Amino acid sequence: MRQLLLISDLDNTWVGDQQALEHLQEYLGDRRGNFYLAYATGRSYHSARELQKQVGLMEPDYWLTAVGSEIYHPEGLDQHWADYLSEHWQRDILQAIADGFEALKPQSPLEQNPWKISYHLDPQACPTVIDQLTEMLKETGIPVQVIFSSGKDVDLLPQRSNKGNATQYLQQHLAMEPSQTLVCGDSGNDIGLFETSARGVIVRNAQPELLHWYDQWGDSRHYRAQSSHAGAILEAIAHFDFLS
Ligand SMILES: O=P(O)(O)OC[C@H]1O[C@@](CO)(O[C@H]2O[C@H](CO)[C@@H](O)[C@H](O)[C@H]2O)[C@@H](O)[C@@H]1O
Repeated sequence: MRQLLLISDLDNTWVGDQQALEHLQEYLGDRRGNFYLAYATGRSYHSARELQKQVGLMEPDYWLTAVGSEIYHPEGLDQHWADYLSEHWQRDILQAIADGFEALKPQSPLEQNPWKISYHLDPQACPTVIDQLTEMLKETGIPVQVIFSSGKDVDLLPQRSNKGNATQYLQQHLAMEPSQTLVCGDSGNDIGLFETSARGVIVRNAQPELLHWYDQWGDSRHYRAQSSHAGAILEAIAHFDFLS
């Protein structure tokens, strides 16, 4: 029932520029009840609360963590979303396949969960191996989705997960219109947000994969901010004339 559903990425988007994070949160603090806020990050919920303590993030209404593999309500984890993502998912098999790749190194255990298998790509490896990985996984019949960001982070999630779907799920839950939604991002794990029908803002300092994506799929609901980090978010709000 609010006029805006603000969905932002953390690293290099909401966070990265303190002065901006501060004047963004200062502005949004004078009309806190006019929007719902959701952080969409690739970080675990624990690693996310940590960030909030370091940079002083403002308390969001929802936390779309681990690339949307987990959604945290004020009350707590969403078990319907979990069951939704658990359906047809075969973590063991997918991992067996992913591990078979030399160019891939498993990320620390604390970066994994029932619906998120992550690795790091060798700096000297050939990025096309990701496309080989994607295809090899796809052909298993298991609804899997490969996410590549920052040229090194590789995430294997269910087709039904990822920041964009997590966002769509939330939209329906809150009964919010795409026209009333704004997504903010900078990397490849943000692509799913822009695949959404919501309004979007790509921070100036965006990563190459996102900018590359934009060139090919960017539409009219996609705004390329002139500013970087939090500044992009304030700019996009003025652009789409949100919070009128
Ligand atoms: O998703 P962001 O909020 O934009 O954070 C990106 C940043 O997070 C780090 C820090 O741990 O890694 C997280 O995100 C990647 C990509 O989704 C995952 O593969 C990784 O497991 C997760 O911890 C960092 O690598 C990213 O730049």
